[PDB]
Amino acid sequence: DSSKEVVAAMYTDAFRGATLGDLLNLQIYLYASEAVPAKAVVVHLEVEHVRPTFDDFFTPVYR
Amino acid sequence: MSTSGTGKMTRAQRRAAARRNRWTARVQPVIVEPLAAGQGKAIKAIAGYSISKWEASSDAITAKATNAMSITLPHELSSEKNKELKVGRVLLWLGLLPSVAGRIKACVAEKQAQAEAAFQVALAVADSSKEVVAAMYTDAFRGATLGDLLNLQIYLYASEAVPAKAVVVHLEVEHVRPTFDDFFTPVYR
Amino acid sequence: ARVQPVIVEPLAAGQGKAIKAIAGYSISKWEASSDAITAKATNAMSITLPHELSSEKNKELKVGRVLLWLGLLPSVAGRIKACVAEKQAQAEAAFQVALAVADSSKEVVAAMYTDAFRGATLGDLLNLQIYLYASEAVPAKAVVVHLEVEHVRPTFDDFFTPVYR
Amino acid sequence: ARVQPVIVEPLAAGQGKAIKAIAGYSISKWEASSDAITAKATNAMSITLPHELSSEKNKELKVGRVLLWLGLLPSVAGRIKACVAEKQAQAEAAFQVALAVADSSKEVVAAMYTDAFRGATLGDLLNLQIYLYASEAVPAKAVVVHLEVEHVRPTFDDFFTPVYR
Amino acid sequence: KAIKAIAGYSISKWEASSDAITAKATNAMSITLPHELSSEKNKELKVGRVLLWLGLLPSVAGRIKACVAEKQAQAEAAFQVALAVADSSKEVVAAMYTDAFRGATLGDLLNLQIYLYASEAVPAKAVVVHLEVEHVRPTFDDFFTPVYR
Amino acid sequence: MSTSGTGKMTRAQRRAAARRNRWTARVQPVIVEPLAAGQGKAIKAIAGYSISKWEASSDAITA
Ligand SMILES: [Mg+2]
Ligand SMILES: [Mg+2]
Repeated sequence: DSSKEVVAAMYTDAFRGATLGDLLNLQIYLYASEAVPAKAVVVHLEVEHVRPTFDDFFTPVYR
Repeated sequence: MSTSGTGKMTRAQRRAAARRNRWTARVQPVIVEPLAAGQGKAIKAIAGYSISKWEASSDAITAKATNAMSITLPHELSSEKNKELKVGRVLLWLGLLPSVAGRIKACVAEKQAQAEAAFQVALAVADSSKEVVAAMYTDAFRGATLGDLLNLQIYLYASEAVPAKAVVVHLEVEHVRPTFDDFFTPVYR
Repeated sequence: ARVQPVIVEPLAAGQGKAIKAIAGYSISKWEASSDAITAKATNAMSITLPHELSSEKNKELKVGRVLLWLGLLPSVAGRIKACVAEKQAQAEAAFQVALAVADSSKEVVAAMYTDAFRGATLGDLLNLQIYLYASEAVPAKAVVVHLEVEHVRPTFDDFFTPVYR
Repeated sequence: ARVQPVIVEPLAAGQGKAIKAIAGYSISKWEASSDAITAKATNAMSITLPHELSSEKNKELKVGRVLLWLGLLPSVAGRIKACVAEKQAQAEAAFQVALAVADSSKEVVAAMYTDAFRGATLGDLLNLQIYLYASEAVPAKAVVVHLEVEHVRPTFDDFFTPVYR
Repeated sequence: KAIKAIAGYSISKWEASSDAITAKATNAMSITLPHELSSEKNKELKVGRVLLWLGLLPSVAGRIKACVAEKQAQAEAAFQVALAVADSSKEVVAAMYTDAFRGATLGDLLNLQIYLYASEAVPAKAVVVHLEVEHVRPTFDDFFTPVYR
Repeated sequence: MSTSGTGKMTRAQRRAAARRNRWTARVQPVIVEPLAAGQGKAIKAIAGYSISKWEASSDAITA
């Protein structure tokens, strides 16, 4: 909520556990009191998910 | 007696005394296993070091000429706080179309004045003729502004002129792991 | 470090190279027969998954190591390369990015997708494809590709089904 | 002596082959850019020694192991061999007697002059030459040769020089 | 009565030939850094105290000076902010930039020219200038290159 | 001192302290022996197992 001091929502355990793809089918909603332009605002999504394995090791030299 | 020196009936045997003869050390047999595609080895990064990779699509290359491309990083590590980050050993390899015109090579060195000159000096070189189409810049670039790299292009040569997007090239690069990966964001902004 | 007087022993087709499978993770394979391919072009078939493991029960499984080798007639027309990637938008684009790739100019014509797919739904594969390119054009069934994959054992081979419901 | 089931791992350009230097003996290198060479003929350049170590102080030094590899444009014209000997009277005569010789048909295009010059004045080199031959004629700067040598550290990097004499 | 470098610190020096100049005017020259250290690798190394001095023909014009500072917008003004300066009138034709740069990217200096003024106009290669610079010795220093290229 | 570090007269020597550098494990040299015809290997059968062999003459094969 914008009216609130904290312009954000916490989905703690709300979505804990779910195909890191499941999420795709599931949109996000935004309402405005006064009509408004595009790129008029962004929105970030800090999401917890199991760390992958790429982050580490390189790549098989032998392909 | 010695090897299968087990027979029937009598049968004496003697040798001779001298200064030996056979080699000093003795043999060991082996069997080189046949390895298939990808079985190779993707050595894991190191301590507190991430390996960020990604590719860049090719540019229409000509006859025997060799192009270049200031390589640029992705938005994530494109932070002034991470720009001044350190790097480790790093490698480049390349995925390309099956139907390939001639054989070709590629490397990387400081924003070369002369584009072809690169191949006369780079530590390693991804050669197509070779079984390993990639180069290892181990310690070659260890330690360096994770931005430094920007000013420093990559070079590619082709025997037969060729189209663009005709081939990509990945860059597995070791660099200190950032801090974003973990913790969320200050709710209070 | 005195040198080691060694001796490479000769390896004869189909010898050694035993490939142990992982625990709990059972490996199951099969193959898709090629469809005629043109010269230098590269076809692609969605994963020819076997019905044996189509049940959403097991179809909702995971994988790991995945082999891929091929059988081609002795009358093999020149050479060909093969691999697999994510429903590649561009056909030939697959070869520009797979971890492995079987080739006919290789002693061992096969590709090992070592963990590269580890932890992926058994169903998750069908949105994958297998890509094969050939030097000179050629017929179909002309070549067979063998998707050798390992994953797990479910809850069926275990037993039959309902006598009286 | 049961056989050893082994496995040659694939080596990718610029991998391993770390070459530790000896103690006290510091290694310093550089390179001379080729001058146009004709077809099959072999040029030769006196040692292109660097001024950095021209001081009679350090010029009167000694050496040991000495590498020599080369960089050539991708558009490499056929093949070429290179080496170094005592101000060879005959140019091609050098190849008939050097301990090592880098070649373009070798996996590793470089030559290792292992101790072959150990204990020689750093100056003692200039009365040496580097010889390079080419299959077909070719331009200058067309190739660069890298004299990688090891010797010792002197008495200068150590510090600056006279503030007030 | 001599001088010393620092721990694990090398002193790389070299000179740069003068480009002829006009009288009273003062030229500048970005730094002709040594290739060996132009590698972003060590190019991003740490420097120590550093000094500049200058060898010049005997037969030379009126006493002139020279220094070094950040890419100075005003060539002449670089001498008002100069930390030390090599004066010819002085018995010491050199400047000591001790701790003045102690601790800076070996590639930093690049974005930082050198300034020289002259009483009487003068020829090119008419005078050189050496730069004895402290910087941490790098790695390779004592080990060959992988033959496998 | 280390390798042939035996000379004449004095001559001090010092190094530097850091985080080492050289590879972790060290080298082993070898020499692949050249094998001739038949030297190979005719692995012996196994327990209570015979190895029956024999050949079959070819048939005129085509193109
Ligand atoms: Mg699912
Ligand atoms: Mg910086």
